[PDB]
Amino acid sequence: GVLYVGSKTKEGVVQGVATVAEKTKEQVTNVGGAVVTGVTAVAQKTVEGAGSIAAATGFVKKDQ
Amino acid sequence: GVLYVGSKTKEGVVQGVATVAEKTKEQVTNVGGAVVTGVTAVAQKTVEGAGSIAAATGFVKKDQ
Amino acid sequence: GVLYVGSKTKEGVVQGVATVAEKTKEQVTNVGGAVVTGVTAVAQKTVEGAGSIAAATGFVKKDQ
Amino acid sequence: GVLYVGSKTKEGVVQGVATVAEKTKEQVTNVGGAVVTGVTAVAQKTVEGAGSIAAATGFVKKDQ
Amino acid sequence: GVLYVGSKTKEGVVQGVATVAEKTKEQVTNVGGAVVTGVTAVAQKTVEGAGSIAAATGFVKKDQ
Repeated sequence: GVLYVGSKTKEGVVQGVATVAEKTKEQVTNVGGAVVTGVTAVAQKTVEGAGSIAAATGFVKKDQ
Repeated sequence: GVLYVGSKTKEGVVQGVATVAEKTKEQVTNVGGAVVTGVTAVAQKTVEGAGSIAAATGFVKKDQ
Repeated sequence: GVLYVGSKTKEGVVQGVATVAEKTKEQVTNVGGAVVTGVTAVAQKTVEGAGSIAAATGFVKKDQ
Repeated sequence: GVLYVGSKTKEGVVQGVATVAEKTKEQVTNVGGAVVTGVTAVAQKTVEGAGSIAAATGFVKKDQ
Repeated sequence: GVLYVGSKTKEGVVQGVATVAEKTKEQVTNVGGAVVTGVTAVAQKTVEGAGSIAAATGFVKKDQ
């Protein structure tokens, strides 16, 4: 039982992200891997689950 | 039981993302991998599931 | 049981994304992989499922 | 039982991130690994699950 | 039982992060590892789970 009366609520939010990126001559060599060089904003209220993965950035998974 | 009376609620939201990117001469060489160099905004309220993956950016999965 | 009376709610939304990208001479060489260099906005309310994948960007999956 | 009467609450939020990055000549060589050199904002209200992973950035998992 | 009457509460939030980074000639060589050189903001209200990992940055896990 959850009751909101005349309230304001922010749950799991990204409000404001501002990025200025100036880059000259980048080179990326990736063999069998993961490379992230950008801007990533992830907002989630509820994630439920055994062994679950939520908000993974630059992730290499090789479970045996 | 969930009841909202005269309320304002933001749940799982990305509001404002502003990016300026100036790049001269990038080269990307990727063999059997994942490379992310952009802008990614992901907003999700509810994700449910065993072994579930939600909001994966630049992800290499090779489970055996 | 979910009841909204005179309320305002935002659930799983991306509101505003603004990107300026100036790029001279990019070259992308990709062999058997995934490369993402754009702008990606994903908004989802509810995703349910075992082993489910939601909002995957730049994802290489080779499970055996 | 959770009741909010005339209240303002922020739960699991990233409000404001501002980054200025000037980079000349970066080169990234990655073999079977994970490299993250960007801007990552992750906001989540509730994550529940055995062995769960939430908000992983630059993560290499090779469990046997 | 949790009751908020006319209150203001911030729980699990990152408010303001400002970074200026000027870098000339960085090179990153990573073999079977994890390297993080960016800006990472993670805000989470509640994470529950045995053996759970939340807010891992630059993490190598090879449990046997």
